[PDB]
Amino acid sequence: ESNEVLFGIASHFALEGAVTGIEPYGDGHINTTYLVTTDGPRYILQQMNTSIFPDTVNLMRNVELVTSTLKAQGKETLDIVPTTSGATWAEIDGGAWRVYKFIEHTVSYNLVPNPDVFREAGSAFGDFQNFLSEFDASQLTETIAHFHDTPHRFEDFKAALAADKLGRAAACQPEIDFYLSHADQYAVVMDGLRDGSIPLRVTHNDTKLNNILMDATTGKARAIIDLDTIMPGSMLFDFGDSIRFGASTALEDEKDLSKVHFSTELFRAYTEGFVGELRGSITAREAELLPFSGNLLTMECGMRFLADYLEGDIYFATKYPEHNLVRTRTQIKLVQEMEQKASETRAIVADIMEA
Ligand SMILES: Nc1ncnc2c1ncn2[C@@H]1O[C@H](COP(=O)(O)OP(=O)(O)NP(=O)(O)O)[C@@H](O)[C@H]1O
Ligand SMILES: CC(=O)N[C@@H]1[C@@H](O)[C@H](O)[C@@H](CO)O[C@@H]1O
Repeated sequence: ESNEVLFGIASHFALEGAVTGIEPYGDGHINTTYLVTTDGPRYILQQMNTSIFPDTVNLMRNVELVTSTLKAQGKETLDIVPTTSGATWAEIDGGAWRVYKFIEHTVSYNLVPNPDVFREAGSAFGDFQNFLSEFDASQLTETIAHFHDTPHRFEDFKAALAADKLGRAAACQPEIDFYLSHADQYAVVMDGLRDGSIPLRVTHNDTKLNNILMDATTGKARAIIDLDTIMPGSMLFDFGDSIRFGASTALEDEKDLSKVHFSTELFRAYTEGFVGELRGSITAREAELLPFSGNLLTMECGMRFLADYLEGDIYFATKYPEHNLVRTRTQIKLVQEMEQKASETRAIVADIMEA
């Protein structure tokens, strides 16, 4: 948006300083995020993506419930800055906008620099699972249906493939055939949720590493952000998605595949932190599926990148025409290595579950 438009939006909110700038900020793919600089405090301004989250009222109800529950336990979280009339968000000229306080003195990572950082991530999301267990499913309505319903995602992928709107399929047959060949593997968690062998839990559902802000001095997790997808699911969605993003030796959009590897050392570090917090609640069946949850969420995310490529990049923000194909390729490479290391990761979980 133009400066005039953005400064107008900012005037709707109860900011505590004169605005000096509003500039696009961050590595988010979904909403449109801006850093608001003032003569004092900083803020994050977001235009919510209503094509992805059409029910803005229900989304903000969830975010308000979660954050207010955290605040009422004295725990740092996203602090909604209300409109000047007290609302949690504003509809302005056909757009939905919200503001959060900028969480100060933090660092975050798109790539794990050392195992200790990833262990801390495990602890943070493991702790968040315990926190979320205080809610029953009925209090937090789904903001996106079938969100980690991988067979449903696969139906969407197949439709995108058959349509082949842009004629992009010709150049990515190996990637396409990887997802088609693994069709048999996509239902394991959904089947377990449906038959009761996997507990339905309230989960975060987007547990990539850069959704944890860590303190710049202590290195400890300060807050979990990106709260839009909190809804019922399986623990395995949170665990798997964390491994997908954070157990890689490379960025999600690394162009050089020779740099992309699945690290069992990082897998171990995360699992130590995560299971360390959840040892009391994790069932036998959940533990059995911990390694495969990595494969599953990486395949789901990968297929979603490739479907989006085939559809002309309507879902995820991209920086260049082939960006989503570059992204799907890293996810495939990762899964190829998770398959190769399946015995090793099984052993890691068993070791941790005992000691
Ligand atoms: N309250 C905050 N304080 C400081 N930084 C923030 C805050 N909220 C968001 N950010 C930063 O802005 C980035 C994008 O925000 P986020 O809410 O993850 O965007 P999104 O597009 O809605 N979802 P995603 O594509 O999953 O990252 C984050 O990675 C952080 O760097
Ligand atoms: C609401 C939504 O679709 N969020 C997605 C998440 O599912 C996906 O795993 C990630 C990939 O980087 O990007 C976004 O955060």
